[PDB]
Amino acid sequence: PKLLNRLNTYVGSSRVGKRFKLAERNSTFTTELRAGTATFLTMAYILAVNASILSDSGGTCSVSDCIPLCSNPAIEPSQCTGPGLRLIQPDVSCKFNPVNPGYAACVEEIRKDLIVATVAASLIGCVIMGLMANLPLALAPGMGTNAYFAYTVVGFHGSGSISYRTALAAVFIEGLIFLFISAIGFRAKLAKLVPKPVRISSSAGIGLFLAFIGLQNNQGIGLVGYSPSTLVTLAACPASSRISLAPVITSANGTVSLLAGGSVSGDIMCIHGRMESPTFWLGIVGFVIIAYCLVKNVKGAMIYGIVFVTAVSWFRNTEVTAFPNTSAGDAAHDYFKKIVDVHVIKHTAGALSFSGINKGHFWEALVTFLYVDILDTTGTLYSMARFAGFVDEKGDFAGQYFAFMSDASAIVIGSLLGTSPVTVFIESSTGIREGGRTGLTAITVAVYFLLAMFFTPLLASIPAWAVGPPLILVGVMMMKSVTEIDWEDMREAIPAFVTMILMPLTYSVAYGLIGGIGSYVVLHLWDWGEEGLVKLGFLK
Amino acid sequence: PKLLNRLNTYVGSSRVGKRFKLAERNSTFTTELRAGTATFLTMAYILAVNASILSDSGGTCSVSDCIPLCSNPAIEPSQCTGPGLRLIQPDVSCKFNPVNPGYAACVEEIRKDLIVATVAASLIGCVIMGLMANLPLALAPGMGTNAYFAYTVVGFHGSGSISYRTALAAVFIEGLIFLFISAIGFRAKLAKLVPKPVRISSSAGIGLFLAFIGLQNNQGIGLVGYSPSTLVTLAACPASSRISLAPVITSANGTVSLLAGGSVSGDIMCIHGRMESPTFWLGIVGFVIIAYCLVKNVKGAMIYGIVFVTAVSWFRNTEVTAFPNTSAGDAAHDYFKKIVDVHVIKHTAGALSFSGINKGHFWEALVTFLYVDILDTTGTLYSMARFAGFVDEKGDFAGQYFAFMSDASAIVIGSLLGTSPVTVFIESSTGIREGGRTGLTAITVAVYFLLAMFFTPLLASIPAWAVGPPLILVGVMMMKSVTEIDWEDMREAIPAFVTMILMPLTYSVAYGLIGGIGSYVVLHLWDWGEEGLVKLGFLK
Ligand SMILES: *[C@@H]1O[C@H](CO)[C@@H](O[C@@H]2O[C@H](CO)[C@@H](O)[C@H](O)[C@H]2NC(C)=O)[C@H](O)[C@H]1NC(C)=O
Ligand SMILES: *[C@@H]1O[C@H](CO)[C@@H](O[C@@H]2O[C@H](CO)[C@@H](O)[C@H](O)[C@H]2NC(C)=O)[C@H](O)[C@H]1NC(C)=O
Ligand SMILES: c1coc(CNc2ncnc3nc[nH]c23)c1
Ligand SMILES: c1coc(CNc2ncnc3nc[nH]c23)c1
Repeated sequence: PKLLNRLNTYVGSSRVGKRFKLAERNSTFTTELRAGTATFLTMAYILAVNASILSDSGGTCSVSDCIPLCSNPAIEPSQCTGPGLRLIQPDVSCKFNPVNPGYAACVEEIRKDLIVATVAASLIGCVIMGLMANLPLALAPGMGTNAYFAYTVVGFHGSGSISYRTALAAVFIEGLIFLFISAIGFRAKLAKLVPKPVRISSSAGIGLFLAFIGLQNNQGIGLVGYSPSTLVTLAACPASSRISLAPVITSANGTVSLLAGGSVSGDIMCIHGRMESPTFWLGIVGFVIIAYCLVKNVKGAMIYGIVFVTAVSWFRNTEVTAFPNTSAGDAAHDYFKKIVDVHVIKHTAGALSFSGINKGHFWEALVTFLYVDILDTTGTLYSMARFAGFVDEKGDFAGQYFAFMSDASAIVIGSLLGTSPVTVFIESSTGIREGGRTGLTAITVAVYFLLAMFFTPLLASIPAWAVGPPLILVGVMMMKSVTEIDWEDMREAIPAFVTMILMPLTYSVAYGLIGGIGSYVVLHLWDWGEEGLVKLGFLK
Repeated sequence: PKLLNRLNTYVGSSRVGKRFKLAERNSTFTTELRAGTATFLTMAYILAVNASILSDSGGTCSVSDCIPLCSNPAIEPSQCTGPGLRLIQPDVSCKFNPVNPGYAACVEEIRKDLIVATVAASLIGCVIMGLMANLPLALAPGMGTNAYFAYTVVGFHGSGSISYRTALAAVFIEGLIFLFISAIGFRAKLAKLVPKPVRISSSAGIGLFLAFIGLQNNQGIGLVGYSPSTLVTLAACPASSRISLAPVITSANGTVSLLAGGSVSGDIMCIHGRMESPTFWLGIVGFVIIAYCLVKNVKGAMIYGIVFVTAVSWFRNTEVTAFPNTSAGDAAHDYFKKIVDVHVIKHTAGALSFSGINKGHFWEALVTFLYVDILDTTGTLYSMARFAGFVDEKGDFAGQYFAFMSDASAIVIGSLLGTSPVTVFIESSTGIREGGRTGLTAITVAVYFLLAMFFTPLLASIPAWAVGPPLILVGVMMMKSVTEIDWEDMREAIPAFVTMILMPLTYSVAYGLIGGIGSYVVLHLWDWGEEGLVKLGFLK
């Protein structure tokens, strides 16, 4: 026959091959390898996106690592001794514009830690799913929860109500709760507890939220900046033509003065040169590349676009460079020079903190994580089971129990490594479409994630305009659920619309879910009350 | 028989009755009156919403009417004579926070003018449609174009690139162009020139834009405020707990100083007390009222909710009052005391200005108006023709030619009166569902609009939290078009997603359309090039 056929027949009839039920599922070794490769190509964008988004959270370090800064910018702090010269002690404002150099350095170290954490969590989840559940599903930090954890639960550079360690503890406890409810078969009841329009429209709302993030400045390609009158207008002006905003006090004559302690923003307001940012146009080029790759059914569309934009940004002395001519840029380029590096997690590994359990925001974030994971994992797992033809008449696909337990265990392990919840990727369908049927597909994806390590220097040098279009197009892909909402029935359209729109506007998944569920409950109060009276016999 | 039957038979067989073809359409006089009443009840919210939105544009008056203000707030300017005391001459900043009292007074006068202008334009459009076209369609300033004209073309208090008079000239010329192309049957070609996904998703994008406006502060109920890190978060804190933002200059040590000439914003940032604004909760109550009225198929849902919120706000010494204890509030309450007033347009009538024709923003706004009107009017007119069963096998419903000419003439007249383009309302379907078939329905709506005059004092005292939920629910109603987009085909999903999302985020209908069309063209360049090569014979 051939070497490939000999390998396939040897593996299929071996003890390892029969452990994965290769022969019973009509695929032995090379179909599984090809399916795993296709799935990894489809999901590889996460290696960059998850790390960047979680690094934007600020990590585990606080003002404690902000180096004191001299009164005058031109003198390095060690030389901050002289007449009328003093060292300014850092405060909370050191974490934001202008970011303290020490905090930025710690954020870069956290980005390396989170790259390794994403790779390790995805690897472990894939291995657990392949061995325990024996399904061709790949696990990794979900895109829906990455942004919620980074920009809402924790906030940009720790500006949220919950600290990064407390958010990790919330994710850990959420994974434990999910594992518990799945183990006792009580998950389906929680799934039903969520209103149908809200459940369906949460995906579209999260897609809009991710797209909005991809159109911010510190997150994506720009194109959406601050506006005094409208709060959002056309950004994409060059970084030099952007200024920060500070709170002020108005009066009845026209005087305006700064407010002490005000939280100054990033360079989000454009003063001139709109639609002239070279980084924005490079991001648009990457968007076009990914869009054509998706249209042409090319596996790895997002990774190809990210690679193009990042490689164009790897040049040192351009306006779209990822390594500006500064100390931080010099350090980033020095780390990037080493193509391969075995980075060890030093900050985000085992950074759980249960101080904020009593806080209400902790439980808001915990419940949002729990329900996003429940709904997403249920829908994705059953859709992949349908794709692979494992769903029987009753709706059970054999390894569903262990699939959900594996997902929950992966969430807990990811929390222990310092990353947002890890879920089963819909990109796994690609591997299913290529013939993957057993757990060897997940093991292949895990091996590719192993290979993803030793490349943190390349993965840590991906700019915002590279993250960018991947986020916008992920938001595009998640909008297809709007067709499942009955927009003629207002009792279902209003909750769905609220769920979709509050998520980007309030910029929070939890607020979108709360508003949608509240509107659904309010709009059905009349129907529920009438039905209760009827069931009691008052009405006919 | 009965008095009603005698009236119906008398009118149906009279010359006036046969002029409207009553007998040939199976409805004589009371069916038309009932249909007109139902249509007016459905569309009455415009009387408030259009006037408020266009008043937010700032009107025809500039810094020229800003009264000079004394150095100290406690001394009225006439007494601004003394040691170290001077009168500050107004500048452009007088138009924004803190708004100069003179400019605010002129804006209130403009609001009265625009209430009368909306009523008059709707009346004239309805009369023209009823007489010339003989259809049961009601015309009024369209909701899609109100916000674009007020907040994008002209900007809040004239902060946009085009002045209010120049925008009126743009609307006038756009109406003339629409009339010209309709007269020569060339409108359908322009309609086809717009890509299908962009055409379908523009409605949903405008709905999202209107909903976002309804969640702003100076426009709706709040619930969306400024955030330094995310640019949007949860508002609805009390007005006392909101502060303005000003541009500043950052450095490498941490000093931040004000930027001279910076455009200070309104009180958009919440410092504390989130979700505690009584006005926001009153707006939420109005939202619930309108939502139940829509669910229960109650005609006039939005007008009922607006009336409830406005009446609750008409009390003088509450936290949700429309007449705060100030000079402006006192004047507003004094005008409101007179229930009936015959206001005469003094500023916005005949305020056309053709200075900005050469500007590119003038033509951007003109083309956006033209295409929004073309697509909206085509879709709405043909949908109403289908509702009334006037569409034959070929797709012609007799009076379509004169219907489009009437719409264009109404647009021109509305521009002459100082209001955004006037279109045929989808609410006309209500009158069609009640039996209205002839032009007498439009005349009845016009008579109800006559009655709408003599009530400017009541219509001019409608707060933002009353406009509010009407805008959010209008945005809800316009989302049903998303089901007409194929979200599995990326060549159609990406342009549709861009069109939907750029409109609220860039906060502009023109930018949304431009981005959607550009993405559609880019994504189809490969297909078009391949097809061109094939048609030339290079490929097979
Ligand atoms: C941080 O450095 C800036 C200089 O870049 C200091 O600016 C001071 O404030 C204004 C701006 O020039 C002037 O009135 C002062 O003369 C500036 N002084 C100096 C030495 O530049 C700013 O004061 C510094 N911040 C602190 C806390 O010392
Ligand atoms: C505008 O009015 C205020 C009163 O509300 C004047 O008071 C100033 O207030 C600021 C901030 O509280 C102080 O820093 C100034 O020293 C105050 N000056 C005076 C003279 O009271 C303010 O001066 C007025 N501005 C102008 C330009 O006249
Ligand atoms: C809603 C939509 O997506 C999520 C969590 N993230 C996620 N789930 C499933 N498959 C994914 N593939 C990438 N990101 C994914 C919640
Ligand atoms: C897209 C959706 O609505 C418009 C213009 N406004 C408008 N058109 C048709 N019927 C309406 N009814 C209220 N506002 C309407 C454009």
